[PDB]
Amino acid sequence: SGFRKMAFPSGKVEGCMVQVTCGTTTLNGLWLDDVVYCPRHVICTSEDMLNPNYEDLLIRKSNHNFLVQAGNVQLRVIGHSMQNCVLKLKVDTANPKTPKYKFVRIQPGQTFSVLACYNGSPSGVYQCAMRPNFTIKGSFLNGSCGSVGFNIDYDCVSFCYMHHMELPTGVHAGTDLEGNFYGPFVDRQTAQAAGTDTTITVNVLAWLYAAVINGDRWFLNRFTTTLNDFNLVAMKYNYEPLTQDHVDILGPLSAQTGIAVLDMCASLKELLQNGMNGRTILGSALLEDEFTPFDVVRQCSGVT
Amino acid sequence: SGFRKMAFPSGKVEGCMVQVTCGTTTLNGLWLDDVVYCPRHVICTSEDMLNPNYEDLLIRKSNHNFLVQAGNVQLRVIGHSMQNCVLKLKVDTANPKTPKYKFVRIQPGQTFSVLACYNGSPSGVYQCAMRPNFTIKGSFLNGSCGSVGFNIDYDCVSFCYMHHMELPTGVHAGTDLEGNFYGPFVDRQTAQAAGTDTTITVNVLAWLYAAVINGDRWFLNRFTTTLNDFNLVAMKYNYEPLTQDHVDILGPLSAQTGIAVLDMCASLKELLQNGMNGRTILGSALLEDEFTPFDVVRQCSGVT
Ligand SMILES: O=C(c1cc(=O)[nH]c2ccccc12)N1CCN(c2ccccc2)CC1
Ligand SMILES: O=C(c1cc(=O)[nH]c2ccccc12)N1CCN(c2ccccc2)CC1
Repeated sequence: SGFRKMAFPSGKVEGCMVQVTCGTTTLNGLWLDDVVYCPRHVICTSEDMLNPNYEDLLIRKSNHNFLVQAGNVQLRVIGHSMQNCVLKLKVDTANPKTPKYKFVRIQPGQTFSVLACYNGSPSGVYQCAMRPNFTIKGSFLNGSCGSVGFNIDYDCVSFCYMHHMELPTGVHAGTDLEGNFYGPFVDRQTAQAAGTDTTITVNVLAWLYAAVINGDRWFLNRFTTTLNDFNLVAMKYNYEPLTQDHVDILGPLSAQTGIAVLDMCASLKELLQNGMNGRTILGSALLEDEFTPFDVVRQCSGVT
Repeated sequence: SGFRKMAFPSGKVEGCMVQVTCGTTTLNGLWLDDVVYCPRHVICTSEDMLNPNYEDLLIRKSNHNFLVQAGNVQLRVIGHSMQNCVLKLKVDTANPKTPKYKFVRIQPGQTFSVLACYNGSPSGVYQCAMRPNFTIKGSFLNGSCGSVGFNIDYDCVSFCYMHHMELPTGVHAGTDLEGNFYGPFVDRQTAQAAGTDTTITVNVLAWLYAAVINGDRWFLNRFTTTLNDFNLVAMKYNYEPLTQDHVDILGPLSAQTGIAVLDMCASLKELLQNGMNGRTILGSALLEDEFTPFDVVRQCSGVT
């Protein structure tokens, strides 16, 4: 019992964090095999950050201008290439601590752990959701760039995110491990509009299921609804519309609790229309949307 | 920018998690050097859990009856002793992954990370506070016993907690690494009263300071208060009384923001008396008390 915002154990990922220095700028890198991945803005100066020509900038750079250090051992860089918004620095040594790994592009509404790093060292790990507008509500300071997001399936690490920037609005933007940004973001120190953000309805419902499993049942009511009626309420409250796929992904939680998904939707509809009324669900005075049905099932079943 | 419930990176602690089996019962253990620590209730059966004579129970047990496995290698047990509510099983092999470590007894109001484990494997890591009533609001299922709580100072792991039980009320109780329970709890399947719990006032104030640092300033007001007046309000709202020590621990955050601690107390007094009024502070619709002034400073300065 008990429901916490749980991150994945970060060990396999800590063994991949390195420090990448280029000129005066320093950020973090991911060392997997004989390649170190990092944001390409490591080759920038605080004059060209407004609009940098990364092609012309990387041309001024040689392998020896890229210092890669893992803990205390300096790594020898033998190659450099730009792939979208990331640099891949070939090192003459494979990482002995390289776990089984995949480079995946997650969807909005999906969750992952972030291992926040400064100078190649881990400072902390937290659980995040990729907001529908492709931003993350992280905790990142100067030097945090290159920090990665990931998930762990048994022994496999699925690298899904690499941190590149903080928007002036306080939210975080970054790329997948191929350098393609999530959202309309580009790597320039320019004001960038993060789209309108909605609430991940399927996650809010999964977290309602986690609350029923863990004893909080005040929100459960004598009503049911339809997908179309519930979506009228969801649209007014800036909530993502619920599809039949979402109802199918909620199947296991509905079976485990005996509460049909549309009955749960009706409880959420009254939580949206009437509020929490000063009450709490799983220690929270608001509707939590950063736990997918997979997270709720894994945490309420102890998958290692 | 951004403020998250951040746990410590769990790597050094994952390298210490083992599986301890004794009869039919299996739980987790902490392998540091040539000793594996685990809750003593591993020698119990579901008949004697009501009131077990652990001395008579451990007498029926031999070294070979204690199976210790780390990943896939079976460890050879050469000694067994009971220290309060934990067993120390001497193994003929030291843990190669033993980090620099201390066994510390934390105070209520202090925070730590929990690496939740099942069968010696890590499933997730989360940030906790030791409630003033010595319980923790964790997330633990069957097999989670032996999961440890810790903090990390550079490379040193301070083991502060070991999980033993869940109270019927949903909260978690356990011991320090010496087997002494935090609180009035004993290791029996009996209904145990967790004392009345209060809110950690000094942490709520530190989290108000974290909110000012990260841009949320709606709660700041044109008032100041006295320690004695603020404590009248704190007592009514089941909040821990604020001492001069708490005002001194809040010194650094007060200096970093230019808001005197008693001015911050006055804002908290109006948050307690008038509520949040449907607003949020750091994405939360309630007053967060699981971040100490040390956590807020470390997260708002990036200490690795
Ligand atoms: O170090 C940071 C950074 C990241 C963060 O998430 N939060 C911060 C908060 C305060 C101060 C800095 C940060 N950079 C690095 C320069 N930067 C940048 C430069 C060129 C092209 C694209 C981005 C913006 C992001
Ligand atoms: O495995 C658990 C357990 C721990 C937990 O935190 N949450 C649970 C939720 C559901 C089912 C079990 C648990 N035990 C192990 C037996 N147990 C026990 C037995 C003898 C003496 C002291 C304690 C109580 C705690």
